[PDB]
Amino acid sequence: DEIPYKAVVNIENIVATVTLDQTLDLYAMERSVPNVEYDPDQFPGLIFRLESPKITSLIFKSGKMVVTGAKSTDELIKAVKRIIKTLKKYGMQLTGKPKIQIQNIVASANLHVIVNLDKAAFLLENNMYEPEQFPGLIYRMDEPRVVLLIFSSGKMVITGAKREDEVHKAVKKIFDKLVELDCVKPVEEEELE
Amino acid sequence: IPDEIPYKAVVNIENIVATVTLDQTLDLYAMERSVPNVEYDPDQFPGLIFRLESPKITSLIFKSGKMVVTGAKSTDELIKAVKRIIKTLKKYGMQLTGKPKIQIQNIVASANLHVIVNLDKAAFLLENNMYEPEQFPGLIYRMDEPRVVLLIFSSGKMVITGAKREDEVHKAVKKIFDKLVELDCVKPV
Repeated sequence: DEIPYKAVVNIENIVATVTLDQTLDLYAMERSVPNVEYDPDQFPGLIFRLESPKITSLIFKSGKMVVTGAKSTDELIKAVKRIIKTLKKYGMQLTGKPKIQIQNIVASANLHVIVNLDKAAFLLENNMYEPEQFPGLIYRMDEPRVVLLIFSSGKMVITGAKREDEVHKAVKKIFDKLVELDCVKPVEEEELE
Repeated sequence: IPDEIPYKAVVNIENIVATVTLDQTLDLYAMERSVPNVEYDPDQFPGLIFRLESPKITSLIFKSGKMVVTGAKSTDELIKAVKRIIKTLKKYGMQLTGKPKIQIQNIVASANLHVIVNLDKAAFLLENNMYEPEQFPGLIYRMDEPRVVLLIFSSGKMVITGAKREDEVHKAVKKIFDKLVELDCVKPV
């Protein structure tokens, strides 16, 4: 019988960059914007936190802003607009539309099958499976360019992708390779009698 | 005036995975019957499993003559293991052409940086990394030169995988350590 694809992908976090194309005086911004933090002796950027959704924005003197916490593109965009609106309400001006670039997407997946890591470790290429050091199998994938953490339970962590379709491509790819190498057991399905 | 933070990391090789090319196709069914205490069940795994004790070494032998040897924690260890394995393969009938070449496929190492690492700060100052504690407690760094993956914990403990030479392992550790110091992300214990 053929093992059906039942993997479920969940985006855990997106890290993106927003260029405000202008130099910024963070001391001035900290004083102007309420409840933000700026201590250059501890961290070079001004820390702007948004609540529900939980989002953190790190603002650098170069005008580069790093936004972390969003779990979807829509969420990311709303957060950026929310952040920009505030910075505006308290003083900064924008010459043009800031561009948003995704730097990394961290996602999790559930393959819904048990993975034989001991077996996969010697039939897959480019990986680490040293259970006494890390409980999962680490696979450095080239296309797409991501790193995978794969656990015997079928749970996985995918990092390195900049687009959601790359995340999904990597999951289906390792799943298909694991099935091909006969390294998975679909325990959620009934068994041969 | 800040004290200098000298390099004090200690690296330890945890495992080496290597391949040994016996130059010949092999009948694993025959090898399993001839060599005592080995395992071959092609319905479960394509290679014959040959395990050594003291030190614990596992050798996977495929029909192509390719042999994967795992378990050794040093180059010397690796060599002694390969000689022992080939030795008994011969003691039981395998005719060995010439000198089999040995190729390191991966080295897994650990290191103690001996400094406390601020993962939250390094996460946003370094590139190529993941730090999502809910998914994995350490920071994962994909390095290009050498081509290795680093797992870094706030305690200073590290895991290094992907290298094929011991000097690459040391280079990687020194490199990330120097980067962390430059970004002011480490503190003395």
